[PDB]
Amino acid sequence: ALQQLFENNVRWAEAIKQEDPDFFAKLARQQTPEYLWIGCSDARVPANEIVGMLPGDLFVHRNVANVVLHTDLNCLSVIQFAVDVLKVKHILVTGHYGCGGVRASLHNDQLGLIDGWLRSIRDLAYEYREHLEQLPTEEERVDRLCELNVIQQVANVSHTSIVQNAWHRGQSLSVHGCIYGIKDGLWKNLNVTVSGLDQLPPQYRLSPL
Ligand SMILES: [Zn+2]
Repeated sequence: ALQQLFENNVRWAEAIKQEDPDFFAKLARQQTPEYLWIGCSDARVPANEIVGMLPGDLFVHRNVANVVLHTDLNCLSVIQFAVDVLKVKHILVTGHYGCGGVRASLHNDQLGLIDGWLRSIRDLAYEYREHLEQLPTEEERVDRLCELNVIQQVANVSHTSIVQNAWHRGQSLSVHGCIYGIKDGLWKNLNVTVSGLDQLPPQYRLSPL
């Protein structure tokens, strides 16, 4: 049954209205998150819990292996709503270790539709085949590719005209790359933060409108 979920919900909401009966009412007036989370759909990586954010704090996109594609209006519309409408100050690209999307990209079984989705990670494992082939176990190749994927997705978000036009018009906006350990609960900074146009290769830079 979905009983427990409905029951959990009633208990969660009633509890919050005790420490603050205005909590939901105030928040309903306006959404003002300062962060957009782009992360994996993996059930072990819930965004809000991992960084102790409350409702209202964190705009969230989650997809298989936290992939950001320049022709995907799904993820791009979340980015654009976050950047243009909500004016978030930070995009947290969070991948994670032991990612199944990443792992499947490293191997050769067909999983169907997702095979196409994960293509860009497959391209990544090929671009870095020399590197990954000098690591021992699969677990290490997978985990390393997880990191490589995060760094790539950071670059991808930063290269969007959405983000660049934010910069051109003087909005403060940083794109961070982090990685969560499903083994230890730890959200780690990969230190690849991009916060302005000067950090983009000339070939990806777009002129202002
Ligand atoms: Zn994953």
